[PDB]
Amino acid sequence: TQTLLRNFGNVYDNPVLLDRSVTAPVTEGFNVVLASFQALYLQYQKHHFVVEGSEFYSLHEFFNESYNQVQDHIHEIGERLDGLGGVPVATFSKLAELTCFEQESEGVYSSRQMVENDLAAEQAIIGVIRRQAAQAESLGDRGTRYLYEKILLKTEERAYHLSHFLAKDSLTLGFVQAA
Amino acid sequence: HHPMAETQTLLRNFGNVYDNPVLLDRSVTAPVTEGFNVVLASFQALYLQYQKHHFVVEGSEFYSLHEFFNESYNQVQDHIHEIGERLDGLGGVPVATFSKLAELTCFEQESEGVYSSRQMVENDLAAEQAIIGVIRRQAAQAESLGDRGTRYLYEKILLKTEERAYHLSHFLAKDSLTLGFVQAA
Amino acid sequence: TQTLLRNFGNVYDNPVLLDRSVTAPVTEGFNVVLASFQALYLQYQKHHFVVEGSEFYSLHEFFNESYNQVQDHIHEIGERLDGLGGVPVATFSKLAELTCFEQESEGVYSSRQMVENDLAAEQAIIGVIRRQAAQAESLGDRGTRYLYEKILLKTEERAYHLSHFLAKDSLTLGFVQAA
Amino acid sequence: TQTLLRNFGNVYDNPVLLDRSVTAPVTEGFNVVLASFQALYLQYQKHHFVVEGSEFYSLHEFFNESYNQVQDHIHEIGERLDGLGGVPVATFSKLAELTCFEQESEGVYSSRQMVENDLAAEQAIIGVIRRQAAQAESLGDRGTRYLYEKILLKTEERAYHLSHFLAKDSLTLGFVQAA
Amino acid sequence: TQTLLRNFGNVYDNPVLLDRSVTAPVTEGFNVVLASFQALYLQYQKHHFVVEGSEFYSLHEFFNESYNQVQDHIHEIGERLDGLGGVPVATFSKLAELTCFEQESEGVYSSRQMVENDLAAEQAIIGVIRRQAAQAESLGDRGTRYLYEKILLKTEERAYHLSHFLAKDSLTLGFVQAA
Amino acid sequence: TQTLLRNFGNVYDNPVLLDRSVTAPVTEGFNVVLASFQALYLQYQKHHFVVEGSEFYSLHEFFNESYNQVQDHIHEIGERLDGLGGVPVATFSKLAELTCFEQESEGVYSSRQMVENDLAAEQAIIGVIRRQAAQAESLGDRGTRYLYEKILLKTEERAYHLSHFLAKDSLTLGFVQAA
Amino acid sequence: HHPMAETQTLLRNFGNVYDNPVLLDRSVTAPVTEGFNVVLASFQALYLQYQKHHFVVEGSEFYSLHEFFNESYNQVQDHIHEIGERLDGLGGVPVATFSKLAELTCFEQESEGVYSSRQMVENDLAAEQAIIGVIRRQAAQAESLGDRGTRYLYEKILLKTEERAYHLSHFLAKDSLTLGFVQAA
Amino acid sequence: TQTLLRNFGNVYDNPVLLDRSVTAPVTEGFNVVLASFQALYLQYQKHHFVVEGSEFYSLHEFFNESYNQVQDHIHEIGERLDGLGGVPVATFSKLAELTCFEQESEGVYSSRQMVENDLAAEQAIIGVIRRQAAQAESLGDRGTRYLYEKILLKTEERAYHLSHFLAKDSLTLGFVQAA
Amino acid sequence: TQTLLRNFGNVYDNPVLLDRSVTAPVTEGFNVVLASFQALYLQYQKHHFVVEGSEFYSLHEFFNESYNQVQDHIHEIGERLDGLGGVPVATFSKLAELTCFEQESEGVYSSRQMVENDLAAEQAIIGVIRRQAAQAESLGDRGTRYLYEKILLKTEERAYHLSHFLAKDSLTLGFVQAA
Amino acid sequence: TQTLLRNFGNVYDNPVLLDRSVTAPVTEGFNVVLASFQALYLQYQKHHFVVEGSEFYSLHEFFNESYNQVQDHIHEIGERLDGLGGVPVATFSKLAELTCFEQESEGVYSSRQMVENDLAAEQAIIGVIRRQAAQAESLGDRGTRYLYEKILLKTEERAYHLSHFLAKDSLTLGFVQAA
Amino acid sequence: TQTLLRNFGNVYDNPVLLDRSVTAPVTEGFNVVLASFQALYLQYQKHHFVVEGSEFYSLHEFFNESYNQVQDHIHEIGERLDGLGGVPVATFSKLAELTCFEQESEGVYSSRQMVENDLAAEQAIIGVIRRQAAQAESLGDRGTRYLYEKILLKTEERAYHLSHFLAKDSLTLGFVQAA
Repeated sequence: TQTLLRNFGNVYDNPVLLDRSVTAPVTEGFNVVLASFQALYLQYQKHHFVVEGSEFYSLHEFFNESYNQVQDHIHEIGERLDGLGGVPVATFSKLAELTCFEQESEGVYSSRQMVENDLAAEQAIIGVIRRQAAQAESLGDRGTRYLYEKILLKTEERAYHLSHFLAKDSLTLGFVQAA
Repeated sequence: HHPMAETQTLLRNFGNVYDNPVLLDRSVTAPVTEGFNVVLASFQALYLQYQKHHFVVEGSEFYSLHEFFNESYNQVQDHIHEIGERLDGLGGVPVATFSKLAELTCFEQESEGVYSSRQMVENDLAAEQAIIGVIRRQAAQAESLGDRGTRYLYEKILLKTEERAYHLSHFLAKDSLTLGFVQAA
Repeated sequence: TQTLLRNFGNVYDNPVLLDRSVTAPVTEGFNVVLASFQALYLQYQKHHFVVEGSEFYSLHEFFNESYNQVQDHIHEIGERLDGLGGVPVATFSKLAELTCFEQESEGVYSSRQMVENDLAAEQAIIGVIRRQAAQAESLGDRGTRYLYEKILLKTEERAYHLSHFLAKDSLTLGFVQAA
Repeated sequence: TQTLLRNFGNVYDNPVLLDRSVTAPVTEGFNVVLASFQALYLQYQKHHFVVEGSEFYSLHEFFNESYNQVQDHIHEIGERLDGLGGVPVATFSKLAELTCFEQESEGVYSSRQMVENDLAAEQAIIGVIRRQAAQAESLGDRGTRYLYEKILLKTEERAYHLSHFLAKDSLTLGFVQAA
Repeated sequence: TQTLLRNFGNVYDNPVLLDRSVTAPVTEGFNVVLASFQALYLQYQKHHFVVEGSEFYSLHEFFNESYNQVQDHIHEIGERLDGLGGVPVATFSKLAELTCFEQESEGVYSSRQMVENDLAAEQAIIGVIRRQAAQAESLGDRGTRYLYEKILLKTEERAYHLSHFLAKDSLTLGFVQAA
Repeated sequence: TQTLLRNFGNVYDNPVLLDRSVTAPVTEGFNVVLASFQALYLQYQKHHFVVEGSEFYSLHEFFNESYNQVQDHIHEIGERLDGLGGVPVATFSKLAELTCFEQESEGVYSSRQMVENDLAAEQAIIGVIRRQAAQAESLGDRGTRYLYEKILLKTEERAYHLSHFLAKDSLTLGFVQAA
Repeated sequence: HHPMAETQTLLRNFGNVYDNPVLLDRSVTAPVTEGFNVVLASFQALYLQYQKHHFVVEGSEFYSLHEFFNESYNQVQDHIHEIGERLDGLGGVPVATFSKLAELTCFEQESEGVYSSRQMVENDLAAEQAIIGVIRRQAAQAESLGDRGTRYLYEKILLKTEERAYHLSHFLAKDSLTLGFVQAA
Repeated sequence: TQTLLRNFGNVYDNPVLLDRSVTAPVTEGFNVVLASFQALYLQYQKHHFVVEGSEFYSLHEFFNESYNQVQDHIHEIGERLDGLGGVPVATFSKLAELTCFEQESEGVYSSRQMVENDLAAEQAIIGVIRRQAAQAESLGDRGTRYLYEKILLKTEERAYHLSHFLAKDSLTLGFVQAA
Repeated sequence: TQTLLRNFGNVYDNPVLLDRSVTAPVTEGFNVVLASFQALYLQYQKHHFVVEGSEFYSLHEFFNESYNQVQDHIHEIGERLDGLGGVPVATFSKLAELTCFEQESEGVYSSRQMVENDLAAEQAIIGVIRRQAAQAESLGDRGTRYLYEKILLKTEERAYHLSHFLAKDSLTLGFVQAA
Repeated sequence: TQTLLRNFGNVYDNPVLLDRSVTAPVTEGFNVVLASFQALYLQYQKHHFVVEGSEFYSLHEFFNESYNQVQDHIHEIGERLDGLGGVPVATFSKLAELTCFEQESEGVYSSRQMVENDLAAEQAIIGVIRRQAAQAESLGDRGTRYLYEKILLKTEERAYHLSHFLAKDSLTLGFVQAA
Repeated sequence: TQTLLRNFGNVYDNPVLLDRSVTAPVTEGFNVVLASFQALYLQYQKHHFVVEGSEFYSLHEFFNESYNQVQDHIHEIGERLDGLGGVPVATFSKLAELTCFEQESEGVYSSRQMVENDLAAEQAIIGVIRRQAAQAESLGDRGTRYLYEKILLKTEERAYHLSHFLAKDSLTLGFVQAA
């Protein structure tokens, strides 16, 4: 709140011998992924707060595990983005601009809708991560490629879990009428 | 389909208060949950700002500041968790979208870009102070309305928030071990 | 160093002063129980991997706890079996021959069917453990009798839990059509 | 044990935006590696139970550590194989069909022969993991490639340790007759 | 060192509703097992201090684990013996009188002889524990019978381990001359 | 508080292959022991709250350790009682009916009276446990017999400790007038 | 130099209140911090006394008393830490010298020498009671002045202090297992 | 607060076979060191409360570590002083009389002045400890000599750290004007 | 492998460059201290088992802490004694010969007598440790001197505690008849 | 047993099926990276010992964290290097020959110079690790490539931190003269 | 790498009231011991990496424990040397100059030769530590003397353990031909 030292959207020097021709696209991509994960952190946390119904106890725990993991991804991305000379996004307006998926609207939806929304979000992020990992590989930034692969594996795992929640099976099918 | 047709069907609508299981009247839970959403949004703003500061702080005292900013946004996250759970418990609908968070926060986030460590600490202190003001107002309201649990929760959070403000103030004080061998302004 | 030192199916010396007339049938029985628990470990672990649907999170956890406990039983049995001069079973073909229940067929079944299959397996094993405990008692091998009783109690406990999963009650009965 | 939902040998849908042209070969390969590791888990565990003689205390511990680590590999593989829409192997007969090495025969061998057998098993598995990692890389499954590399490093480490046990050196050479 | 309250060799009252016809023989037996375990604790500890040579690191650890476990047996026995109204043995002379095996003579023996001596000691103790467990069972002292069975299983396990150390196998047989 | 599914006093099915001719008397006995332990939990907890005087600090801690242990017994009994098809007691009136000892009257008694009351309670429970263990043994329910023996040993140990508190010895006898 | 020349230069002067970062007026922070210094001094006195008792207690119940006195002075140390940090945060200057501590404590420390275990426990109880009185007064003051964080902090400390008083009272009660076989007075 | 049993300044009996010609000077010295450490505990704690400015976070932590360590020294000294028959100092007035350095005056000084004051205090205490250690050695109280040496090493280490804080170096010298 | 390799009472080689003229008397003394601590371990443990009456809970705990600490001393002494080329004592007869105090006679004494007996034992051991520390110092074995001083301080501390138990003070003096 | 078994500079057998044409250059490179990290471990540790001045507390901690992390890298590299049939460097002279950066000269430099020197060292090592990772990839040694990428990411992270320490910002700029 | 503040080989001021007539020889000696321990750390670590053969598992662990302990000695020495105003050695060339033993040559030796080399190194270090402790004592630096005695005891312990590994005893002597 006064005199800027470094401007958002510019890439500055780094101490790890990468050219700014590498760090500019790499940090731009990191900001997209950071914004997307902030959007997803907020959404999972909302889901944690509001989920109700017969399986809410397990969903409540899963949503908490999930936003904690997303928070870890955020921490690793922000630290590396800054390390490489980038300026990390932090304002609501810019986060909204950069996120690769649109957050769930305000209000409370069903547990199935929440899980669907989280899965579509993870899928959007998977797409971006794969693109950014390929770019890092091509540009010779192994550290970034490896970091993205670690995060990708965890992200794919969350998607697996979400898919499991949505599957059309239940112990109740033994004594309730199927659709 | 028609633009006004409902895809994704809402159960609770934002801005409205629903039933609660703890025998509090809506005359209590409506203002209490409205206030919780302001505090929630403000703490989300501050979490993001402290975390930004954690990422970007540099210079001669950055190691201590880096750790302090991490501790601080972790604590703010704990406040957020307690508020959101109770807000929902009382029948309210917690805010979660970037646009509404920006509308409800009681202070304006630091602009994009990187500022000095002193400016960052000043910005965090001004944010904590804004939040202190709202928490005191909301705690008094909860007291007057008979919501003891909310009043107590706010007092727990207030004490931690005041503590962060004390630390921020200490970082800003015009003293340093370096004064023994550098030229004072 | 290339030749067999002990042959499967024979009992050798033991250092705990038990007659080979005791250790032969005791270790033969341990091998049946070992094989049965390997079969069940594999089945629980499969169930852990594939279970899906509305209660999958709790079932996923339960199946993991269960195969970890079964693995502990296997460890205790194998160590004691060798200690008593027996040769423990370890090949796929012989495990299939000795197991007291037939593994679930390859493919994926419903969560209710998986739970039913695990319960039937635990019940087969309970039967064998009771017979082997009685034998150890009769033959004067207190240590084996006691070990089996410890394992029996845990095995009975898993059966209780499985039966709870199968019971025809749910929170959903308040708002879904029964039958 | 009644109505199959999904058939072994088929690949189904996944939630991580991979084409079945990728997930079919990847999950087929995972099932070979899963079966191989189950064979090795059983063999290491056998070795833990039966190893004896002057260095048995160290070997006993090493074999325990090793089958625990192999069990972790199995858990990771099974979870991912299922996530990608595959059906994991779990029956004795199919495991025997798919394993890339032949288990040690029933009976007890010498400590040196057990260690040689475990080393040959790790080496077979190393070969398959390398082929499957190269495949994952070529097909664009970074998550799978990365997971295999993590597992490869640990597997290579076990091979190093087995090789060290076999080396023709001992403190006893100071006072016993060398061959 | 002045005025005795209770005399060694007498059984006094107990608070667990057992007749002195039961507690007299039970506590007499506990004192034999207590003395035997004190003898074995001292012997294992000696072995821990003095064991040397090519496998001493493993033997050193094993002997430490073993005397720690024996100390736990002693604690349980002494507490129960006192609870049942008995007076526990504690003097060197009486311990020597009651132990069911003769301690290793002063001096240092070879590692193989130390292990043989510990095995013979465990075997003597196994015999007494079995007789005392049978007695407790016949007299209706279930608590005592159960405690002995717990201790028996651990004692048998130590005997298995000692037997494994003595087995005529070694990795060194690949490159040293066998007798 | 509306429509009963299962009635108190009836035994239902179990999944561990025991006949209802076994589980009826076994679960009836478990309810007596459960009620008795609830009575004792409440009494120990009261004693924890109200004990005062020169040794209150140690007594306060002992009473807390004791009711925590009794709570563990309760947990194990209730779970098994339900597992075997029984319906566990939980109302104040029925607990009062089934307890094998009468709770201390309301009010605060001396520390010695409290300890005496707890000892008489443990002694009542010991009697019932031994009877129920014998029954389980006779009826072939090994798991129940073993569970009771574990609990019996802990219960006897509490009785030993209580007896120790009551003994007519004190460090104060060196400088206070004896009765 | 002249005796009135300043060697070691003071930044804050004892007895005065400076700025705080938590939006409380000096009309609040002056009496609040004055009271905190009394409570701080009183707890330092009690820490020293409990620790003395820990060192010197002997006799038939000394093992339990020894442990209790240790637990107690550790807890008092925690109270001291919370008070001192908040006192400074609010702009006050915490007392630390032996002379001023002796002036401000709300009870008189036990005299040098060794007393009986009963007398030691009586002295500790009387000290806790003095401190309970001051804490209740200071909590009421904080409430009336609108310093919720201070009021809450004092209530946390009060509950622990009351708990120590309950335990002390229990040690003093005229009951013992020995009454079954020794002559009552 | 009534009838003294033992008087301050007198030395009483001890149970460790030291003559009162030893314990009188040893305990007198322990009281000087105890008083000095209480003075320093209070001063470090004050510094913890009041330190502010650009390095306050590290200083705040250091001052807390330091007064915790001083508290440990106090505990060891008081226990041993009493053990040897001495009466430990505890009143503000007597502490002020016996401390070997004068506490910082009331008020808040600069961080550099605080660190200087703490260093001068540690230096005073080092002097006394060395004198008292030499005395203990001369008088044959090895335990006291050893205790003082343990405390001396920690005290010297605090002095090293304080000296490091005061040194005329800073990362800021790269971009601020030197004096 | 059956014959003695080292004889009791003789010193053998050491690897720490100490003359056998040092290690002979040092290890002879270690054996006296070892035997004395074995005697005290047994005595404290007896006291732990049998102590009863109004303060038994605290005494029970103290005796356990004490014999655990004595066991640590024994471990350090035995290891160092062997390290220096000595042969550690381990038989009942030789332990009785070397202990520097006579064990409490069989039977049960009062709590005050037990505490008095433990104090007399600690005092005997303090005497020997001081003599052996002085010897090690004179002979140039710093390591032994230091080890003894560590043990001495803990031993003195136990003596302090024992003397506190014996002091003629009690909370009960407020309401029982003195003398 | 006195003669060299393997010569430095030669590669020997490996058990992971890699051609010696791979393991020779891979292990040669590991030795350069090992030597470079030993040089850096020593330098960071020196910096830890000697750093002083206004920010020394944070720098002291950072240097410790850093050399602990470097030590972990050394451990992983040395183990793998030996595993692949290489001989690891360990002598001062050869370490000096192989390190990819020159250690700071003896004596003490300013905190800013120490940090600059550590940054230059990390940057030299980053260069070598990237070259060696690329080589491992090209030669088909995935495990080595992956290990290097893990180490690279941690090494890049230390470089980020060092550069943060060096940045021309401070809280002191608010009240000291710039330039 | 620019402007020295302090020169190697000079002693500067200290804050613990020791004359430079004391700190000069003390810090010179600390640098010899520091260099010797760095040499030994590197040698033990090498041995950890390369040890192989029938007892390698135990030796591998022992060497790891040993270099970890040596690293702790180094940390303590460097911190104290700096505290006393000395400049610690850190370059390969100077370390080689100051070490009191010559490192093992590059290459791999047998396990027995490695253990012999480590023992000779410990023995060289024991000699220097004893001389430096005597010096510290004579010069009045109690802190330094005490620190050396702590380190001496651990160093002697490592020498005991190495000696035990070298002893001409093995379990294998029961079935292999002795030289």
